[PDB]
Amino acid sequence: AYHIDEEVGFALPNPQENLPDFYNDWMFIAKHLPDLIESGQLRERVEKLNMLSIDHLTDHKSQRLARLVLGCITMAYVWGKGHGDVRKVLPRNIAVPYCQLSAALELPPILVYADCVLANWKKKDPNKPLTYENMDVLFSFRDGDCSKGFFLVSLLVEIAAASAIKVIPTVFKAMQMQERDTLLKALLEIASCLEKALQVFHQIHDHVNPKAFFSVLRIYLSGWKGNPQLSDGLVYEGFWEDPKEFAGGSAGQSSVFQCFDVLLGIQQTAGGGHAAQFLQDMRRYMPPAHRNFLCSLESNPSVREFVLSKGDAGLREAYDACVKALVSLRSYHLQIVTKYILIPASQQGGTDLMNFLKTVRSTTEKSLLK
Ligand code: HEM
Ligand SMILES: N[C@@H](CC(=O)c1ccccc1NC=O)C(=O)O
Repeated sequence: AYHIDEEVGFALPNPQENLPDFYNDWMFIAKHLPDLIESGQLRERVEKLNMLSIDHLTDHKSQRLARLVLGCITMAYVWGKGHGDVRKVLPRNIAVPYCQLSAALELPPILVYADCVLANWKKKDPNKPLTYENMDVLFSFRDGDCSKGFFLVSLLVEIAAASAIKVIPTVFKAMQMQERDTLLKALLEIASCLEKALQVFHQIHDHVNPKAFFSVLRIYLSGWKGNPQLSDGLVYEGFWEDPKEFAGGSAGQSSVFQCFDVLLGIQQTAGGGHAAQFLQDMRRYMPPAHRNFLCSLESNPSVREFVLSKGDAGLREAYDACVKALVSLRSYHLQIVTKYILIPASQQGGTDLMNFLKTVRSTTEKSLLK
Protein backbone atom coordinates (compact mmCIF):
# COMPACT_ATOMS: atom_id res chain seq x y z
CA ALA A 1 0.00 0.00 0.00
CA TYR A 2 3.01 2.24 0.76
CA HIS A 3 5.62 -0.22 -0.63
CA ILE A 4 6.00 -1.74 2.84
CA ASP A 5 6.35 -5.52 3.07
CA GLU A 6 4.97 -7.78 5.78
CA GLU A 7 8.14 -9.85 6.03
CA VAL A 8 10.86 -7.37 5.06
CA GLY A 9 9.20 -4.01 5.75
CA PHE A 10 11.01 -1.08 4.15
CA ALA A 11 13.24 -3.58 2.32
CA LEU A 12 12.73 -4.54 -1.30
CA PRO A 13 11.29 -8.09 -1.54
CA ASN A 14 13.47 -10.48 -3.61
CA PRO A 15 15.56 -8.00 -5.61
CA GLN A 16 16.34 -8.59 -9.24
CA GLU A 17 19.83 -9.97 -9.64
CA ASN A 18 20.14 -9.66 -13.43
CA LEU A 19 19.91 -6.73 -15.81
CA PRO A 20 18.99 -7.20 -19.47
CA ASP A 21 21.88 -8.22 -21.75
CA PHE A 22 21.83 -4.64 -23.09
CA TYR A 23 23.52 -3.41 -19.87
CA ASN A 24 26.22 -6.07 -19.45
CA ASP A 25 28.97 -3.43 -19.61
CA TRP A 26 27.61 -1.83 -16.43
CA MET A 27 27.03 -5.14 -14.66
CA PHE A 28 30.53 -6.34 -15.49
CA ILE A 29 32.22 -3.27 -13.98
CA ALA A 30 29.96 -3.25 -10.92
CA LYS A 31 30.62 -6.97 -10.18
CA HIS A 32 34.41 -6.46 -10.43
CA LEU A 33 34.99 -3.23 -8.49
CA PRO A 34 37.50 -4.90 -6.09
CA ASP A 35 39.71 -6.02 -9.00
CA LEU A 36 39.28 -2.86 -11.10
CA ILE A 37 39.87 -0.48 -8.19
CA GLU A 38 42.90 -2.38 -6.87
CA SER A 39 44.50 -2.63 -10.27
CA GLY A 40 44.00 1.16 -10.97
CA GLN A 41 41.83 0.50 -14.01
CA LEU A 42 38.34 1.37 -12.82
CA ARG A 43 38.33 4.98 -14.06
CA GLU A 44 39.73 4.02 -17.47
CA ARG A 45 36.93 1.47 -17.89
CA VAL A 46 34.24 3.99 -16.89
CA GLU A 47 35.48 6.57 -19.39
CA LYS A 48 35.53 3.97 -22.19
CA LEU A 49 31.83 3.19 -21.69
CA ASN A 50 29.16 4.14 -24.23
CA MET A 51 25.94 5.99 -23.41
CA LEU A 52 23.31 3.30 -22.73
CA SER A 53 19.68 4.44 -22.83
CA ILE A 54 17.55 3.61 -19.78
CA ASP A 55 14.63 2.72 -22.01
CA HIS A 56 14.98 -1.05 -21.52
CA LEU A 57 14.58 -0.88 -17.75
CA THR A 58 10.79 -1.28 -17.72
CA ASP A 59 10.02 -2.69 -14.24
CA HIS A 60 10.71 -1.25 -10.81
CA LYS A 61 12.98 -4.00 -9.46
CA SER A 62 15.19 -3.76 -12.55
CA GLN A 63 15.40 0.02 -12.16
CA ARG A 64 16.26 -0.54 -8.51
CA LEU A 65 19.03 -2.89 -9.56
CA ALA A 66 20.28 -0.50 -12.23
CA ARG A 67 20.54 2.28 -9.64
CA LEU A 68 22.55 0.07 -7.28
CA VAL A 69 24.94 -0.74 -10.16
CA LEU A 70 25.24 2.89 -11.28
CA GLY A 71 25.49 4.09 -7.69
CA CYS A 72 28.34 1.69 -6.90
CA ILE A 73 30.24 2.59 -10.09
CA THR A 74 29.76 6.27 -9.22
CA MET A 75 31.20 5.89 -5.69
CA ALA A 76 34.18 3.90 -6.98
CA TYR A 77 34.90 6.32 -9.82
CA VAL A 78 34.75 9.45 -7.66
CA TRP A 79 36.90 8.16 -4.77
CA GLY A 80 39.16 5.65 -6.54
CA LYS A 81 41.45 3.91 -4.06
CA GLY A 82 40.50 6.40 -1.38
CA HIS A 83 44.04 7.83 -1.46
CA GLY A 84 42.80 11.43 -1.70
CA ASP A 85 42.99 11.27 -5.53
CA VAL A 86 39.39 12.29 -6.37
CA ARG A 87 37.51 12.82 -9.63
CA LYS A 88 35.34 15.94 -9.56
CA VAL A 89 33.41 15.17 -12.76
CA LEU A 90 31.19 12.15 -13.38
CA PRO A 91 31.59 11.29 -17.09
CA ARG A 92 28.63 12.06 -19.34
CA ASN A 93 28.00 8.46 -20.42
CA ILE A 94 27.30 7.46 -16.80
CA ALA A 95 25.94 10.70 -15.34
CA VAL A 96 23.06 11.17 -17.81
CA PRO A 97 21.30 7.77 -17.54
CA TYR A 98 21.98 7.74 -13.80
CA CYS A 99 20.35 11.15 -13.30
CA GLN A 100 17.48 10.13 -15.61
CA LEU A 101 16.82 6.88 -13.74
CA SER A 102 17.10 8.70 -10.40
CA ALA A 103 14.48 11.23 -11.54
CA ALA A 104 12.11 8.40 -12.51
CA LEU A 105 12.67 6.78 -9.06
CA GLU A 106 12.50 10.17 -7.25
CA LEU A 107 15.89 9.66 -5.57
CA PRO A 108 19.07 11.76 -5.59
CA PRO A 109 21.85 10.65 -8.01
CA ILE A 110 23.96 9.20 -5.16
CA LEU A 111 24.19 5.77 -3.56
CA VAL A 112 21.60 5.62 -0.76
CA TYR A 113 20.61 3.14 1.95
CA ALA A 114 17.71 1.99 -0.23
CA ASP A 115 20.32 1.00 -2.82
CA CYS A 116 23.12 -0.65 -0.90
CA VAL A 117 21.07 -2.26 1.94
CA LEU A 118 17.38 -2.47 1.03
CA ALA A 119 17.95 -3.73 -2.56
CA ASN A 120 21.45 -5.29 -2.34
CA TRP A 121 20.72 -8.81 -1.07
CA LYS A 122 19.72 -12.35 -2.02
CA LYS A 123 18.70 -15.55 -0.27
CA LYS A 124 21.37 -18.23 -0.77
CA ASP A 125 18.63 -20.88 -0.62
CA PRO A 126 15.08 -19.52 -1.05
CA ASN A 127 13.46 -22.40 0.80
CA LYS A 128 15.39 -21.46 4.02
CA PRO A 129 14.45 -18.26 5.86
CA LEU A 130 16.07 -14.82 6.28
CA THR A 131 19.15 -15.29 8.43
CA TYR A 132 22.67 -14.02 7.80
CA GLU A 133 24.02 -17.51 7.14
CA ASN A 134 21.52 -17.93 4.27
CA MET A 135 22.05 -14.51 2.58
CA ASP A 136 24.59 -12.60 0.48
CA VAL A 137 25.05 -9.04 -0.78
CA LEU A 138 25.10 -8.35 -4.52
CA PHE A 139 27.95 -5.81 -4.74
CA SER A 140 31.12 -4.89 -2.83
CA PHE A 141 33.90 -2.32 -3.17
CA ARG A 142 37.24 -3.64 -1.87
CA ASP A 143 38.39 -7.05 -0.71
CA GLY A 144 37.95 -7.34 3.03
CA ASP A 145 35.79 -4.22 3.17
CA CYS A 146 33.15 -5.99 5.30
CA SER A 147 30.35 -4.75 3.05
CA LYS A 148 28.65 -8.14 3.47
CA GLY A 149 28.55 -7.80 7.23
CA PHE A 150 27.61 -4.14 7.35
CA PHE A 151 24.89 -4.35 4.70
CA LEU A 152 23.31 -7.65 5.74
CA VAL A 153 23.13 -6.87 9.44
CA SER A 154 21.56 -3.48 8.64
CA LEU A 155 19.06 -5.35 6.50
CA LEU A 156 18.41 -7.91 9.25
CA VAL A 157 17.81 -5.08 11.76
CA GLU A 158 15.51 -3.58 9.10
CA ILE A 159 13.63 -6.92 8.76
CA ALA A 160 13.26 -7.23 12.54
CA ALA A 161 11.67 -3.78 12.76
CA ALA A 162 9.30 -4.91 9.98
CA SER A 163 7.35 -7.13 12.39
CA ALA A 164 6.44 -3.95 14.36
CA ILE A 165 5.34 -1.84 11.39
CA LYS A 166 2.56 -4.34 10.63
CA VAL A 167 1.00 -3.60 14.03
CA ILE A 168 0.88 0.15 13.29
CA PRO A 169 -2.54 -0.11 11.53
CA THR A 170 -3.94 -1.90 14.60
CA VAL A 171 -2.78 0.86 16.95
CA PHE A 172 -4.88 3.32 14.95
CA LYS A 173 -7.98 1.15 14.47
CA ALA A 174 -7.90 0.53 18.23
CA MET A 175 -7.65 4.20 19.19
CA GLN A 176 -10.51 5.02 16.84
CA MET A 177 -12.83 2.32 18.14
CA GLN A 178 -12.02 2.99 21.82
CA GLU A 179 -10.55 -0.49 22.14
CA ARG A 180 -8.43 -0.36 25.29
CA ASP A 181 -7.09 -3.91 25.58
CA THR A 182 -6.21 -4.07 21.87
CA LEU A 183 -4.25 -0.80 21.99
CA LEU A 184 -2.37 -1.97 25.08
CA LYS A 185 -1.56 -5.35 23.50
CA ALA A 186 -0.53 -3.64 20.27
CA LEU A 187 1.91 -1.22 21.89
CA LEU A 188 3.36 -4.16 23.80
CA GLU A 189 3.90 -6.03 20.53
CA ILE A 190 5.73 -3.04 19.07
CA ALA A 191 7.99 -2.72 22.11
CA SER A 192 8.84 -6.44 21.91
CA CYS A 193 9.55 -6.14 18.17
CA LEU A 194 11.79 -3.11 18.73
CA GLU A 195 13.44 -5.28 21.40
CA LYS A 196 14.21 -8.06 18.89
CA ALA A 197 15.74 -5.51 16.51
CA LEU A 198 18.13 -4.56 19.33
CA GLN A 199 19.17 -8.19 19.70
CA VAL A 200 19.81 -8.41 15.94
CA PHE A 201 21.93 -5.26 16.05
CA HIS A 202 24.33 -7.18 18.32
CA GLN A 203 25.45 -9.26 15.28
CA ILE A 204 27.45 -6.29 14.00
CA HIS A 205 30.61 -7.09 16.00
CA ASP A 206 31.28 -10.56 14.58
CA HIS A 207 30.78 -9.57 10.92
CA VAL A 208 32.32 -6.06 10.75
CA ASN A 209 35.60 -5.11 12.14
CA PRO A 210 36.35 -1.50 13.08
CA LYS A 211 39.36 -0.92 10.83
CA ALA A 212 37.85 -2.40 7.65
CA PHE A 213 34.74 -0.26 8.08
CA PHE A 214 36.34 3.00 9.14
CA SER A 215 39.20 2.97 6.67
CA VAL A 216 37.86 1.05 3.64
CA LEU A 217 34.05 0.70 3.49
CA ARG A 218 33.41 4.21 4.83
CA ILE A 219 35.29 5.79 1.91
CA TYR A 220 32.78 4.54 -0.64
CA LEU A 221 29.80 5.53 1.49
CA SER A 222 30.94 9.17 1.62
CA GLY A 223 29.13 11.84 -0.38
CA TRP A 224 29.71 15.44 -1.43
CA LYS A 225 27.42 17.59 0.75
CA GLY A 226 29.83 19.76 2.69
CA ASN A 227 32.87 17.52 2.16
CA PRO A 228 36.28 19.30 1.93
CA GLN A 229 37.34 16.94 -0.87
CA LEU A 230 34.49 18.13 -3.14
CA SER A 231 34.01 21.55 -1.52
CA ASP A 232 31.42 22.47 -4.16
CA GLY A 233 29.71 19.16 -5.01
CA LEU A 234 29.98 16.88 -8.05
CA VAL A 235 29.65 17.78 -11.73
CA TYR A 236 27.11 15.43 -13.36
CA GLU A 237 28.51 16.02 -16.86
CA GLY A 238 25.97 16.71 -19.58
CA PHE A 239 23.03 16.78 -17.15
CA TRP A 240 23.61 19.80 -14.93
CA GLU A 241 26.04 22.64 -15.57
CA ASP A 242 27.03 23.42 -11.99
CA PRO A 243 28.24 20.94 -9.32
CA LYS A 244 25.69 19.55 -6.87
CA GLU A 245 25.93 18.47 -3.23
CA PHE A 246 24.26 15.31 -1.96
CA ALA A 247 24.79 13.61 1.40
CA GLY A 248 26.72 10.38 1.75
CA GLY A 249 24.59 7.34 2.43
CA SER A 250 24.34 7.15 6.22
CA ALA A 251 22.21 4.47 7.75
CA GLY A 252 20.65 7.70 9.02
CA GLN A 253 18.62 7.36 5.80
CA SER A 254 16.68 4.48 7.36
CA SER A 255 12.99 5.16 7.84
CA VAL A 256 12.73 2.82 10.85
CA PHE A 257 13.63 5.17 13.72
CA GLN A 258 11.62 8.04 12.21
CA CYS A 259 8.60 5.81 11.64
CA PHE A 260 8.50 5.15 15.41
CA ASP A 261 9.34 8.74 16.34
CA VAL A 262 6.29 9.92 14.40
CA LEU A 263 4.03 7.18 15.73
CA LEU A 264 4.98 7.86 19.36
CA GLY A 265 4.58 11.64 19.22
CA ILE A 266 8.32 12.12 19.68
CA GLN A 267 9.22 15.59 18.38
CA GLN A 268 12.39 14.81 16.53
CA THR A 269 10.10 15.11 13.49
CA ALA A 270 9.98 18.85 14.38
CA GLY A 271 12.12 21.31 16.31
CA GLY A 272 15.36 23.27 15.93
CA GLY A 273 18.09 23.02 13.30
CA HIS A 274 21.30 20.97 13.22
CA ALA A 275 19.00 18.17 14.42
CA ALA A 276 15.32 18.18 13.45
CA GLN A 277 16.25 19.41 9.99
CA PHE A 278 19.04 16.92 9.40
CA LEU A 279 16.40 14.30 10.03
CA GLN A 280 14.14 16.14 7.59
CA ASP A 281 16.92 16.49 5.02
CA MET A 282 17.64 12.76 5.40
CA ARG A 283 14.05 12.04 4.37
CA ARG A 284 14.92 13.18 0.84
CA TYR A 285 17.22 10.15 0.42
CA MET A 286 14.38 7.65 1.10
CA PRO A 287 12.11 6.02 -1.54
CA PRO A 288 9.04 8.16 -2.33
CA ALA A 289 6.48 5.63 -1.10
CA HIS A 290 8.36 5.65 2.21
CA ARG A 291 8.47 9.43 2.40
CA ASN A 292 4.69 9.27 2.02
CA PHE A 293 4.22 6.67 4.79
CA LEU A 294 6.03 9.00 7.21
CA CYS A 295 3.91 11.96 6.11
CA SER A 296 0.63 10.05 6.33
CA LEU A 297 1.64 8.94 9.85
CA GLU A 298 1.91 12.55 11.02
CA SER A 299 -1.55 13.32 9.63
CA ASN A 300 -2.99 10.72 12.05
CA PRO A 301 -4.22 11.57 15.58
CA SER A 302 -1.52 11.56 18.24
CA VAL A 303 -1.09 8.28 20.13
CA ARG A 304 0.79 10.08 22.90
CA GLU A 305 -2.16 12.39 23.51
CA PHE A 306 -4.67 9.54 23.43
CA VAL A 307 -2.60 7.60 25.98
CA LEU A 308 -2.10 10.72 28.08
CA SER A 309 -5.79 11.60 28.38
CA LYS A 310 -7.02 8.25 29.73
CA GLY A 311 -5.80 8.04 33.35
CA ASP A 312 -4.73 4.50 32.43
CA ALA A 313 -1.51 3.30 34.06
CA GLY A 314 -1.78 0.33 31.71
CA LEU A 315 -1.67 2.42 28.53
CA ARG A 316 1.02 4.66 29.99
CA GLU A 317 3.17 1.61 30.81
CA ALA A 318 2.93 0.04 27.33
CA TYR A 319 3.57 3.37 25.59
CA ASP A 320 6.63 3.90 27.80
CA ALA A 321 7.84 0.41 26.88
CA CYS A 322 7.94 1.51 23.22
CA VAL A 323 9.68 4.76 24.19
CA LYS A 324 12.16 2.72 26.25
CA ALA A 325 12.92 0.26 23.42
CA LEU A 326 13.64 3.24 21.15
CA VAL A 327 15.97 4.76 23.76
CA SER A 328 17.90 1.46 24.01
CA LEU A 329 18.29 1.29 20.21
CA ARG A 330 19.84 4.74 19.99
CA SER A 331 22.02 4.10 23.08
CA TYR A 332 23.34 0.83 21.63
CA HIS A 333 23.73 2.71 18.35
CA LEU A 334 25.89 5.26 20.19
CA GLN A 335 28.12 2.37 21.31
CA ILE A 336 28.36 1.10 17.71
CA VAL A 337 29.45 4.53 16.42
CA THR A 338 32.14 4.78 19.12
CA LYS A 339 33.78 1.47 18.17
CA TYR A 340 33.42 1.82 14.40
CA ILE A 341 34.04 5.59 14.03
CA LEU A 342 35.50 7.26 17.13
CA ILE A 343 38.28 4.92 18.35
CA PRO A 344 39.57 4.30 14.78
CA ALA A 345 39.58 8.02 13.99
CA SER A 346 41.24 8.42 17.39
CA GLN A 347 44.03 5.95 16.43
CA GLN A 348 45.35 8.31 13.69
CA GLY A 349 35.68 12.69 20.75
CA GLY A 350 36.32 15.66 18.49
CA THR A 351 33.27 15.86 16.20
CA ASP A 352 29.76 17.14 17.05
CA LEU A 353 28.45 13.94 15.40
CA MET A 354 28.09 12.58 18.95
CA ASN A 355 26.14 15.66 20.07
CA PHE A 356 23.69 15.03 17.22
CA LEU A 357 23.19 11.38 18.19
CA LYS A 358 23.05 12.27 21.89
CA THR A 359 20.55 15.09 21.32
CA VAL A 360 18.28 12.70 19.42
CA ARG A 361 18.42 10.19 22.29
CA SER A 362 17.71 12.79 24.99
CA THR A 363 14.57 13.88 23.12
CA THR A 364 13.51 10.23 23.04
CA GLU A 365 14.28 9.99 26.77
CA LYS A 366 12.19 13.10 27.58
CA SER A 367 9.09 11.67 25.91
CA LEU A 368 8.68 9.11 28.73
CA LEU A 369 5.25 9.51 30.32
CA LYS A 370 5.45 8.08 33.82
C1 HEM B 1 27.28 -0.43 12.05
C2 HEM B 1 27.92 0.74 12.04
C3 HEM B 1 27.13 2.05 11.98
C4 HEM B 1 27.72 3.23 11.99
C5 HEM B 1 29.23 3.48 12.09
C6 HEM B 1 26.71 4.23 11.90
C7 HEM B 1 26.95 5.59 11.89
C8 HEM B 1 25.99 6.56 11.96
C9 HEM B 1 26.23 7.98 11.82
C10 HEM B 1 27.63 8.58 11.58
C11 HEM B 1 25.05 8.61 11.94
C12 HEM B 1 24.78 10.12 11.87
C13 HEM B 1 24.54 10.46 10.40
C14 HEM B 1 25.90 10.81 9.88
O1 HEM B 1 26.52 11.77 10.43
O2 HEM B 1 26.37 10.11 8.95
C15 HEM B 1 24.02 7.61 12.16
C16 HEM B 1 22.68 7.84 12.32
C17 HEM B 1 21.68 6.88 12.25
N1 HEM B 1 21.85 5.51 12.13
FE1 HEM B 1 23.67 4.61 11.86
N2 HEM B 1 25.49 3.60 11.83
C18 HEM B 1 25.69 2.24 11.87
C19 HEM B 1 24.69 1.29 11.83
C20 HEM B 1 23.32 1.50 11.84
C21 HEM B 1 22.29 0.48 11.76
C22 HEM B 1 22.53 -1.05 11.67
C23 HEM B 1 21.10 1.07 11.79
C24 HEM B 1 19.77 0.28 11.72
C25 HEM B 1 18.59 0.87 11.48
C26 HEM B 1 21.31 2.51 11.91
C27 HEM B 1 20.36 3.53 11.98
C28 HEM B 1 20.61 4.90 12.09
C29 HEM B 1 19.62 5.97 12.20
C30 HEM B 1 18.09 5.79 12.19
C31 HEM B 1 20.25 7.14 12.29
C32 HEM B 1 19.60 8.54 12.40
C33 HEM B 1 19.84 9.09 13.79
C34 HEM B 1 18.70 8.61 14.64
O3 HEM B 1 17.53 8.58 14.16
O4 HEM B 1 18.93 8.28 15.83
N3 HEM B 1 22.68 2.72 11.94
N4 HEM B 1 24.64 6.37 12.17
N1 LIG C 1 44.96 5.79 -5.98
C1 LIG C 1 44.26 6.85 -6.68
C2 LIG C 1 44.06 6.45 -8.14
C3 LIG C 1 43.18 5.21 -8.25
O1 LIG C 1 42.97 4.59 -7.27
C4 LIG C 1 42.49 4.69 -9.50
C5 LIG C 1 41.69 3.58 -9.27
C6 LIG C 1 41.00 2.98 -10.31
C7 LIG C 1 41.13 3.52 -11.58
C8 LIG C 1 41.94 4.62 -11.81
C9 LIG C 1 42.63 5.23 -10.78
N2 LIG C 1 43.47 6.39 -11.09
C10 LIG C 1 43.93 6.81 -12.41
O2 LIG C 1 43.68 6.26 -13.44
C11 LIG C 1 42.93 7.17 -5.99
O3 LIG C 1 42.86 7.31 -4.73
O4 LIG C 1 41.91 7.30 -6.69
